[PDB]
Amino acid sequence: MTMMDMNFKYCHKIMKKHSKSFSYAFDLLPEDQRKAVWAIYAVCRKIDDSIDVYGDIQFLNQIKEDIQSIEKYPYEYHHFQSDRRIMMALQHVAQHKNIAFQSFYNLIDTVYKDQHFTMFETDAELFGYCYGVAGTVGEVLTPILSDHETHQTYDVARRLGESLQLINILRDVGEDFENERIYFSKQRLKQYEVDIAEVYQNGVNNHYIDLWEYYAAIAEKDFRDVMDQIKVFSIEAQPIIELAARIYIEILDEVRQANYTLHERVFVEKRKKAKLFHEINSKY
Repeated sequence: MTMMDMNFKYCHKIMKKHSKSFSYAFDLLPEDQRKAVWAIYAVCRKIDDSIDVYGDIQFLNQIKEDIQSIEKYPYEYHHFQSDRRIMMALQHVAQHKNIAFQSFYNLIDTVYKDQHFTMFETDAELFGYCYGVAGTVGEVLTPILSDHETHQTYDVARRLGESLQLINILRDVGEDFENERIYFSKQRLKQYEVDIAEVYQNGVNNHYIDLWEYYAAIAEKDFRDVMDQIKVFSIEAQPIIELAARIYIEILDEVRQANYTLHERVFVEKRKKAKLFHEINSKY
């Protein structure tokens, strides 16, 4: 193992610890593409968890400076201020692939803002948030999962990312509430007459279910539109991205089967992930 393999192995460990679904699917990419995905992912993860290190933007400002050093001088040695293992790996990827740095900056700006969180007044603000924390991630992965990126490739990756975030929001309603976060928009909560604290306390009901299903239908429609444009991606990545998306979509059925419970995190068993892989690998 060289020092660089060690950096990537660490990025892998962070990815697999935070998301078994994404690890499951993306670890199936050819070696050079999955290593790049591990590093990009670990960077995004570090950004998402930065504020809780001291309870300051300290660590986040450092990650940002680190990324900026890479963008400005990709072939210079840098003494990284945040997580060296991860930044050495991202710099390594950046020397071989085109990275959309502005997308990492958008993600960083979204996390900064999240320190002064206030509920979304409208669905447009919620979707803006989905772009920021996850559409951005699809953007940064785009050059890795495609032969020749076009605006379409980014469009699709972005849409997929936003759909997956909406699916996460839908799986995590109860846990997010405990952390004082509600992502459904005030517009929509009022329309459907839903009060999340009331539901967390008294259980689901038809209003809540209807509102939850209104968002799930948005996620599902966006998923199919992405599936119909799966070809923008390289041949080896197509089936992997399909598995990633299916494994994540399945979370919706899991939530339903648990009666939209707001008191536990549902999941797609590892055995079901292998079943979906069987299905997908059958058409590829």
